[PDB]
Amino acid sequence: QGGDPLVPIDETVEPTFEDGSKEKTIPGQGTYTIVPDGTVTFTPDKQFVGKPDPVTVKRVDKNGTPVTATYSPEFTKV
Repeated sequence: QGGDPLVPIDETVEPTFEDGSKEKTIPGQGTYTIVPDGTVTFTPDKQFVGKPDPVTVKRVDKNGTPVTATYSPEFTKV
């Protein structure tokens, strides 16, 4: 999940967020950034006590496993 070291993410497949988004910056929540090079930065913040914006990050690796991050109002003081 997130970014498997033993399973390099495939740079020719679709790395996106579930909504089809490319970056989601919410103040305090972090930034998830994908660039067309096929590389994505999953940068979450589990120190953000508040209300994160509901977004699911989804990129598939070489095998095709979607490494995801699911942010929702539950994932605050966790």
